[PDB]
Amino acid sequence: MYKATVIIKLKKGVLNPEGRTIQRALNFLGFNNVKEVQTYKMIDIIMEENEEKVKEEVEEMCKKLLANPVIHDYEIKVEKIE
Amino acid sequence: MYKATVIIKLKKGVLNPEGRTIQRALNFLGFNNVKEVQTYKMIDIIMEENEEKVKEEVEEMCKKLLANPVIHDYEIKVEKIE
Amino acid sequence: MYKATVIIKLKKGVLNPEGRTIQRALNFLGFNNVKEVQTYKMIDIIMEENEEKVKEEVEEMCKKLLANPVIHDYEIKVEKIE
Amino acid sequence: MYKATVIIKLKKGVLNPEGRTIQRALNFLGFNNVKEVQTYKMIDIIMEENEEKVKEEVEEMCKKLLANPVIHDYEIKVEKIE
Repeated sequence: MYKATVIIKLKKGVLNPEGRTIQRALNFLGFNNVKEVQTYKMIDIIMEENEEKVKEEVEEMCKKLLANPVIHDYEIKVEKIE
Repeated sequence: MYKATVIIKLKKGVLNPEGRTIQRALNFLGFNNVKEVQTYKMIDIIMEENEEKVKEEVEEMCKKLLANPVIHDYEIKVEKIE
Repeated sequence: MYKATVIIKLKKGVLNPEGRTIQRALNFLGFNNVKEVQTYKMIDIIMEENEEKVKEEVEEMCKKLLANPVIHDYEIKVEKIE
Repeated sequence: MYKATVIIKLKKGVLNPEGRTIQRALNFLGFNNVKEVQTYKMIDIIMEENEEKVKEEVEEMCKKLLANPVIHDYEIKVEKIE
């Protein structure tokens, strides 16, 4: 049993309305300390060889479903459940 | 300068349509190894005393904007940018 | 061929951090005319009897996947593609 | 008082992982009638001249906050609350 962690974000360089909105709404409420906000989708996949082979598999999941390379960047962390 | 990381999820015990959907769509495509999926929103707040005081501040941001305790659970990690 | 439209929102009475955030960020930028914001997920399902029977089917999709009654309210519109 | 409705979607031609996922998870559960799914974010803005002038204003909100033209397409409907 392994836990794969998939972080998905917008391509580097693409402005993110969600981040910008959170920032401004935060400053609006008084938190002027907040200088910048960014958001991501975190996807935890719990699945059944070894971590490198798992990473390969989720890599495929991303490639053909989870993320769109044109607008998305993503990264995968695989930890064995012990 | 500090980087506060806010993870927001649904209350423990509430079924999440997104997780369930991802799982089934994943099994549907062949990845029968995938046994369970869960999703979270990750919010990175870059802001300007010390980490415990920062955590207190984002704690407030959550309390009055970022998350709704009725339907949300959340956790905060604060790292000093060095 | 029919187009089913599924609108999903938070239960009536549950505060929505997204709506609140958008509002404040909007006022923050100058749009003080904006008095209130609300957000929804719109899901267009294109599928293959008649509209009432389709509505029944998507009703089931919602019931067992698309939405969680505990935290979600939803409504379904079915139009025949002509 | 007017209700502006903002529909935001991915640019025409960009594959949407959410839509694809919903479709497959739906077929996976038996709903083979479902042939295609698409998703959108609906944003209802309740605000305070006349509908054409309101549309202009939300147009600006979109242009500078709500949506990113590079990855987003959007449309605005303005109805006077009567």
